[PDB]
Amino acid sequence: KTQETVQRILLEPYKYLLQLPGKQVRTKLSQAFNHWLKVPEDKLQIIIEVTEMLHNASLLIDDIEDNSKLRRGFPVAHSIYGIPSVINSANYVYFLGLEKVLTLDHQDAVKLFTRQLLELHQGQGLDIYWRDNYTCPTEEEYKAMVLQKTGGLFGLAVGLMQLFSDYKEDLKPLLNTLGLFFQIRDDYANLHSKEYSENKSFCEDLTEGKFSFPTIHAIWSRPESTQVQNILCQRTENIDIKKYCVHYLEDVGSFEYTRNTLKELEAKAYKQIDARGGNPELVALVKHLSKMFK
Amino acid sequence: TQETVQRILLEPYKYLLQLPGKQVRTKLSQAFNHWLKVPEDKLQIIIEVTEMLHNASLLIDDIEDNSKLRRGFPVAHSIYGIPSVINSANYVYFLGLEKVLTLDHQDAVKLFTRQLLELHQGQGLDIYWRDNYTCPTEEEYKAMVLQKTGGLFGLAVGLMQLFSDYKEDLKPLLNTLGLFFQIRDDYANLHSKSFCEDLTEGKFSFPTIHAIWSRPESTQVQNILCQRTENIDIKKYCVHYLEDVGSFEYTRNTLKELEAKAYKQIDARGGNPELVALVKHLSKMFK
Amino acid sequence: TQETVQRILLEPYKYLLQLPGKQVRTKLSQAFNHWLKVPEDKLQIIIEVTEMLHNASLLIDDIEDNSKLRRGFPVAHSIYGIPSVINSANYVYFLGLEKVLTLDHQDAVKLFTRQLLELHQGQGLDIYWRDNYTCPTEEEYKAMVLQKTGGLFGLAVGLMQLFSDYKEDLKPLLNTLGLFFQIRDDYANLHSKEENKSFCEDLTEGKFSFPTIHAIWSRPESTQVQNILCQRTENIDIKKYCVHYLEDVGSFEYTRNTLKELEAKAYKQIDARGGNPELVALVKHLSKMFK
Amino acid sequence: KTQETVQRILLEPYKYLLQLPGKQVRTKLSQAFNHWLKVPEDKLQIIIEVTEMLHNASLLIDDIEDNSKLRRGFPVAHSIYGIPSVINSANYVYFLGLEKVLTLDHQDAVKLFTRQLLELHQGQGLDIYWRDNYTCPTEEEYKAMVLQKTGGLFGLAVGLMQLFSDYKEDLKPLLNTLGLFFQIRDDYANLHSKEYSENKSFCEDLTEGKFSFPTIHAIWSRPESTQVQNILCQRTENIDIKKYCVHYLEDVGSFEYTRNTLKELEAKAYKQIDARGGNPELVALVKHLSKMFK
Amino acid sequence: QETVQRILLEPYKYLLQLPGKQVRTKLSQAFNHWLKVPEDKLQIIIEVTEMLHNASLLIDDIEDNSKLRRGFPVAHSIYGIPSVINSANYVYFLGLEKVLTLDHQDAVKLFTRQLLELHQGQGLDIYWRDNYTCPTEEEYKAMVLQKTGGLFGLAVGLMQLFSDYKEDLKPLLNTLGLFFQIRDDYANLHSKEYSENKSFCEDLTEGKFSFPTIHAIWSRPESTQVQNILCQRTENIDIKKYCVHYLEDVGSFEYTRNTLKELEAKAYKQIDARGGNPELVALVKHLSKMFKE
Amino acid sequence: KTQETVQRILLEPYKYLLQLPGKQVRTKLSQAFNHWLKVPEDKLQIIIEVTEMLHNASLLIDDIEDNSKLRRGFPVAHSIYGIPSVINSANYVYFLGLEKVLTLDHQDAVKLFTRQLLELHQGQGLDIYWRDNYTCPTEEEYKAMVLQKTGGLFGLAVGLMQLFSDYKEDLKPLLNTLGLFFQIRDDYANLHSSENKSFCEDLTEGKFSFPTIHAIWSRPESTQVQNILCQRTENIDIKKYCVHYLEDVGSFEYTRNTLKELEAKAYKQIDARGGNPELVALVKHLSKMFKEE
Ligand SMILES: CC(C)=CCC/C(C)=C/CC/C(C)=C/CC/C(C)=C/COP(=O)(O)OP(=O)(O)O
Ligand SMILES: CC(C)=CCC/C(C)=C/CC/C(C)=C/CC/C(C)=C/COP(=O)(O)OP(=O)(O)O
Ligand SMILES: CC(C)=CCC/C(C)=C/CC/C(C)=C/CC/C(C)=C/COP(=O)(O)OP(=O)(O)O
Ligand SMILES: CC(C)=CCC/C(C)=C/CC/C(C)=C/CC/C(C)=C/COP(=O)(O)OP(=O)(O)O
Ligand SMILES: CC(C)=CCC/C(C)=C/CC/C(C)=C/CC/C(C)=C/COP(=O)(O)OP(=O)(O)O
Ligand SMILES: CC(C)=CCC/C(C)=C/CC/C(C)=C/CC/C(C)=C/COP(=O)(O)OP(=O)(O)O
Ligand SMILES: [Mg+2]
Ligand SMILES: [Mg+2]
Ligand SMILES: [Mg+2]
Ligand SMILES: [Mg+2]
Ligand SMILES: [Mg+2]
Ligand SMILES: [Mg+2]
Ligand SMILES: [Mg+2]
Ligand SMILES: [Mg+2]
Ligand SMILES: [Mg+2]
Ligand SMILES: [Mg+2]
Ligand SMILES: [Mg+2]
Ligand SMILES: [Mg+2]
Repeated sequence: KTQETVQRILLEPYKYLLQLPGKQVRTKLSQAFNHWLKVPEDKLQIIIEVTEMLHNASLLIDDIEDNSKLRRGFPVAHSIYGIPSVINSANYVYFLGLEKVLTLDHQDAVKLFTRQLLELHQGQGLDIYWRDNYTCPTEEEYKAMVLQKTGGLFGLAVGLMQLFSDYKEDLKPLLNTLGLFFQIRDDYANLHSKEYSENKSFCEDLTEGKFSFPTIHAIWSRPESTQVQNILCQRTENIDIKKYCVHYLEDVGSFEYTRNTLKELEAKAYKQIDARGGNPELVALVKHLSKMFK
Repeated sequence: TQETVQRILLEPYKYLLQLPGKQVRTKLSQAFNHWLKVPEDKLQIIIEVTEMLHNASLLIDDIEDNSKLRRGFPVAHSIYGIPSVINSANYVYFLGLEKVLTLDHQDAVKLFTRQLLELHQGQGLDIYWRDNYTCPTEEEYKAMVLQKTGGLFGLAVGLMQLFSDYKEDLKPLLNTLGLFFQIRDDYANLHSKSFCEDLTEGKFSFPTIHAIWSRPESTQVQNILCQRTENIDIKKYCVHYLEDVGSFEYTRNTLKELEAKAYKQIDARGGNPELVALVKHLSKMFK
Repeated sequence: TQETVQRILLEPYKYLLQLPGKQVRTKLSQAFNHWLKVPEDKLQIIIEVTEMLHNASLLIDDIEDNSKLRRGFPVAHSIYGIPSVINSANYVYFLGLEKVLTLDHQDAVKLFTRQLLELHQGQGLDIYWRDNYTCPTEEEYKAMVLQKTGGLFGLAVGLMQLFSDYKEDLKPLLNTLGLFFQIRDDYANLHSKEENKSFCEDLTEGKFSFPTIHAIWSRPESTQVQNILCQRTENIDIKKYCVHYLEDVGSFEYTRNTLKELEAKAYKQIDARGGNPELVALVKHLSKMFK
Repeated sequence: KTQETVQRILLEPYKYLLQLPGKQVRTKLSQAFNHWLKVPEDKLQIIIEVTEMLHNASLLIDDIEDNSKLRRGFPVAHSIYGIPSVINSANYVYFLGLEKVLTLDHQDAVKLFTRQLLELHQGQGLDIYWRDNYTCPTEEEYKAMVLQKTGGLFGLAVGLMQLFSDYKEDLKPLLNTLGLFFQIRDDYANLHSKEYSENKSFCEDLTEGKFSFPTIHAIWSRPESTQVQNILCQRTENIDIKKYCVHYLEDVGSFEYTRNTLKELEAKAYKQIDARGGNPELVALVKHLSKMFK
Repeated sequence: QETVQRILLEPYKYLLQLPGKQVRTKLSQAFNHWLKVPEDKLQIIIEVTEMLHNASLLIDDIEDNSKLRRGFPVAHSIYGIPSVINSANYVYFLGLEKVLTLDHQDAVKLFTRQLLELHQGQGLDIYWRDNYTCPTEEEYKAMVLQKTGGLFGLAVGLMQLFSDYKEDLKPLLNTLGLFFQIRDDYANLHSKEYSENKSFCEDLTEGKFSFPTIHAIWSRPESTQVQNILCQRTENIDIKKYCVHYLEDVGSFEYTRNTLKELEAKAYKQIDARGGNPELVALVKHLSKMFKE
Repeated sequence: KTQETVQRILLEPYKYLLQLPGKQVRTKLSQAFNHWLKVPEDKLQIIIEVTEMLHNASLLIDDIEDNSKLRRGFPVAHSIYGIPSVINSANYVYFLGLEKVLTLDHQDAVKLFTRQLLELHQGQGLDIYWRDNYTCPTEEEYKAMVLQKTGGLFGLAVGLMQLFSDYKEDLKPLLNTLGLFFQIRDDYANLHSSENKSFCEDLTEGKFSFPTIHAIWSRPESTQVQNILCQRTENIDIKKYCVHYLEDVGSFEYTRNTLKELEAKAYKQIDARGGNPELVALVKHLSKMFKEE
């Protein structure tokens, strides 16, 4: 009882994040991949749970590292329970996720767990490095980073599923395109949506001072102006300053450029699904997510 | 190569390696090896894993405790920033797990998970009580310390036990030692980190817990802890009060009692001159 | 102009007189006079005395509560500063005692002292619970409200009874109305956003109001409310989450039913004292919020 | 059992200030003035209690209005229990003091309590007015206010004692001289004393931004400079700015002027005491208090 | 060459995107109807004026802690206070370099004189505000005539150095200076309808004594509200809305409008006494449209 | 009328800085160079005042741009009178100094004044740009910037003197060596100690000074210094750590040797112009900072 109550007190920040939207995409994603994997439901429930645990845990930590205010329209967990509480709680879930990952009875599972998490930390580390050392990455550099940030859990889930699946053709190429698709879509939405209130508040990325795909464009597209770089350094919440930044980004074509990149990423993804036999479920998701641009 | 990433991510950890402390961990490892006698090949990995996880947790704890100094050095997030150190410290955790996967023992990762979760339970209660303003009892407090310290204490000795025919119980001594360390650390943080950094943290340390429960007609300590202030005089006031209600003598008396329990447990396990000397060296503070 | 100092010290108080509220106080005094039938010379003194202390206490309360708006107006310390408002509000307390010394009744200062100490006890517990992070129970809260509100209510009605032949006990109703008023205030400060205070200013104060108290004890598996209250945050998004939780746990319905029950109980008490058409109407008007 | 527990919890901030030194000086004052008033111990004890209670409550409120950090070497009560709690507690003691005055069985006590209290608040208001409205007063204006701030509590004690005394000789002139002597000595010490935290912290008056006797001199003595006014507006805790201000005050002779004013106040007190029959106890007190500016 | 000038002139380039050059241009045209300045000199004078004028607004925004100018973020809100300080002072001396191309022995003399006048005006405005000393109406106007007269006199004065028109225009320049500032003061507080220039009642957040506020302060000396609100330098929308309600209720806005209406009339008469200026008359009529509502 | 009260109000921050030590070195510097230029005392006196005004004015502005707390042991002027007043006051003195330069009666004086001031603003801008855009410069880039920051006022003084001197030999190389000597010596003291600024105020400013610059490039495997500079922290313990790091990577030793080299080069340059015992003594006295004994 004391143990179960003491645990309960510690998992509260995680319980809060469970109320946020997102499981739908995670659930649909797993189903889409199983059209190829045909993996036992018994193991999947574990892998599904493990993925949800590690994913939400990373988002709890990410909100702290990004000084974000809103997530999926909800206050971020550390806005309520406090940063020291959420840090320990999220880290508790990491090793709770290993405990569940220790039940797949596959000797190669723990290896994939460790590898995928270290890969995830590499990406987040680089994003935090560039932002907090005021060094804008190049378009190529940014893309490389997300492939480790997104690729960490994408490969963790898909990989653990493949451990008990007879499908064995390489799925890393498609996962990378999707990882790009999600983050760049995330970047486009965080700055192009006004009061849609889909996930975060108005241009929360500018207040974080982070380098997202649109801002990265304007920085290199227009090396004759240092406006964006200076505005990001301010890490300000001033709406007028943020509104100016967005107008400039449109004027330099950063938003139009991002849309075409997102539009291009969708096309490549379609081919990758088709080259693996086709995935009516996975193909459908992309079309739904593609409603954001144009 | 792209190996500049590892350097970038491990810089905050590399910074903390410059701090004193490895001597105590090494001497502790050697002292327990007089009984465990683990093959050096495995032992080498065990020490590395222990040092990584210990330092990695200490990076995170300083963030959770809003601490300013550690063993006389600035905290890592005071230099590299909280976001970077968080990612780096979590990075080292899982690098440490990778290293445990080189011990080639089916029960190694099992001990790893259990001990690590045990540490998080201890930290959680320490954080929960402090951030929900509910001072624990001595029993509740000591019970928490037994998991916080026991997390890393049992990890090392446990991993050492994984490759040793010495199967005698060291947990009583491990629990006595973990208690000894924290209560000792609590005592030092207030009787000697910057001036009373624990008071600025607002944490319930062993000395403060005594006065809170000892003289319940005053809520002074509780309120001072809630302010989480950096005022030297306010901090100076608290320690004088703690001293006047005997909170420090009580901590010393508990420490002196803890010292005896360790000595008796050491002799009851055959004796460990290296260990006994180490404890004696640490026991000089409450003399 | 001789001691123009009075003007300097009374400026914050004059600022608060511009705020709505006197109507309820006037109508309340009128309703009770239907039973007490107080001499106009004495009643007028009591009315001023009541207004002074009531406004003075609200000035102090706004400071202790870090409030931003009162009845749609900036709080006085938002303009003249916290030190000035403290001194002036304490000045008005003791100006009121001077005025009570004109009621001639030897027991007036005694009534004044007791009623004021009771009000300070109520505010103290409200402050104690909030600033020592210990949520009270419903009974504990209600006991406190009966001391906070009972302080000025009993002083007014009490002073009137000193010069009245109606010697029947009115304290049960005074307590019922006091709870009614505070619990009604608690409901609105969180159920609306406009009018009086700003959006959920009580959550930013971190104080335990009736709706929050319910949610805290109703669902002991969650510490959200406690933690949100500890943040003393001004984030609208966090506050919107808090009310949503309060609504989803039924704390708002519980407050309405508690208020509706208090309204009914009041009616029973009014009739038991002969009936008071004026007072019955006041209650009915104030009850329109629970819909 | 209950309610009395509430009184204890609500009176704690007051109990904390009782640990502070000072009761001795208040006690010696009561004894010294009673050499003339010869008040019955039955009444005197309450007058002493009423005086001590209201004074400490006023010092609690004063510390909040003055953003003070230390009083008599101890942290200010609101630095421990918080401003909202101390306010309610001090005002609670105010009316607790009134309850005590209702035990003198003299009907003119309630009048005196009211009058002296209103007088004190007038002084406090003006001091706060000048400071928070950035309007330095004249020397005459400052002294006029001090006679109301000190006289409020001074007149309460001596006056209440005189209600039960056959003396009936006019003592207000002496109380006024003592009132000035006390404040000007406080003003001088808060700025001239070493970094020695005997009462308040280093030049806490400059951080308060208040117009104390020394600063008042420099402002009018040298009207070609706005240094002092500008430093007081900053309300800084910068040691270097504060040390510079004291350097300026010394160079314009403000500290010497304050000493000479205090030396005169002491001399006048001797003459005033002599004119009322003499008071060896009071003479000893002033001589002891005068050792600081000598 | 390594013209690092671009890096240093970036904050200045940022402010050129703001509206305003049109009004400065129309003023030049209106006054050239009398002065008839040679085109070669006039073009430079226009450039010198635009440089020094924008440079002063860069410095002023820092001194006034403003948030918006002409609907745009203030330059130091992006590039930072240290950069804009150095950049605006750089442009001052770039303007001096330019004024030396008029080849007039008195141009630098007039330049120095006019800039010192502007700093006297700016200093007094800053002095009263940061020493919490409200000026009297006459005192306020005297400062405005020095603040505005600084650039007004530099432009027209430099033009007159190359003009056969030698009639005194300073009386008209003073009227226009007052008209400009008081119009600005009124708009910053009465035009809550739009964020066309500054943000909502930024003058109250600056704590400056503007014409509307000055009236209420002296008109109602039994109240210290305005003074106290200005001392708070608060960004509270509710406190600001209260101040405007108070200002309107004591007639400070009506008083300001009547003063502006009078300044408009005086300007028309002064223009006619100088021969008439259809161009200038049109500008005043257009600028007078804000308070005629 | 006769309101020199405005002047007092506007010049109070400037008069405050005159109480600070510093005039002595400037006086000795003027004397050392007059041993070659031999300028009429009437012209010399004006040149000295112009230099004193412009130099002090820039330091008032510089302290604002550098968030400095102390100067020469005294609080910075804006810590007392406020940033807005000091900015306006300091810019006022610039234009007062221009007025004074108009009294040297040389047709090229204003030209030299303008040119030198633009150069100083070029240097300061580069210093601020690197700091507020978090991009450490190279040693060569830094040295080039210092030649414009110091060169502005060094060349203004010496340049103005040479306008009234028959000594027409080139002093810019020596002027540049001394400019570097002065800045790098200040950098050394701000971290290793000069009874000037507060403890490692340069770390709190986040500026790239010569010692820090070394550590940045000397050990490029570490981002410690850059990150510490970005924190813009006032923590004495963090500052003390940086100093330990700087010493352990040899940044202080490298700075000392660079200064010793500048000292020798200065002596060689001085001898090359005929010798200057006065100037040689100044360098020797200032060089005691980087000597063990
Ligand atoms: C295939 C199955 C069964 C599940 C999918 C596995 C999943 C959901 C992997 C997560 C995909 C992803 C994009 C992970 C990134 C996690 C993370 C912490 C991203 C941080 O991105 P930021 O842009 O820095 O922060 P925001 O999300 O607030 O924008
Ligand atoms: C015995 C062998 C072979 C090795 C030693 C094994 C280890 C690492 C022992 C260390 C035990 C210990 C003291 C663990 C504490 C971990 C932790 C979370 C400390 C944080 O404690 P706080 O209460 O926050 O106070 P400090 O910040 O001063 O640490
Ligand atoms: C004359 C008659 C018949 C009645 C007089 C009417 C009076 C004086 C009523 C007072 C009743 C009341 C509600 C008193 C409250 C006083 C007080 C300290 C209010 C502040 O408490 P909070 O809990 O902070 O609520 P608010 O912040 O909304 O004010
Ligand atoms: C004469 C007898 C028998 C008794 C007198 C006992 C008392 C209470 C005398 C009053 C003495 C006095 C100086 C009262 C002043 C009241 C007060 C709150 C002054 C505070 O003014 P500040 O300028 O803030 O100075 P401090 O904050 O340093 O105290
Ligand atoms: C007549 C010709 C040919 C040209 C005139 C062109 C110009 C620039 C005339 C000067 C116009 C003017 C009013 C200048 C004042 C500059 C200044 C320092 C304004 C600052 O006043 P604030 O009170 O700060 O109000 P804002 O900050 O909103 O501008
Ligand atoms: C040579 C003769 C005849 C006279 C002396 C002429 C002068 C005053 C030369 C001054 C050279 C010098 C040191 C110029 C630098 C001025 C400046 C803008 C310094 C600011 O740079 P910082 O690095 O911030 O210096 P601080 O550390 O003092 O703030
Ligand atoms: Mg992130
Ligand atoms: Mg994020
Ligand atoms: Mg901890
Ligand atoms: Mg800690
Ligand atoms: Mg309240
Ligand atoms: Mg309230
Ligand atoms: Mg005071
Ligand atoms: Mg005081
Ligand atoms: Mg301005
Ligand atoms: Mg302005
Ligand atoms: Mg600089
Ligand atoms: Mg500097």
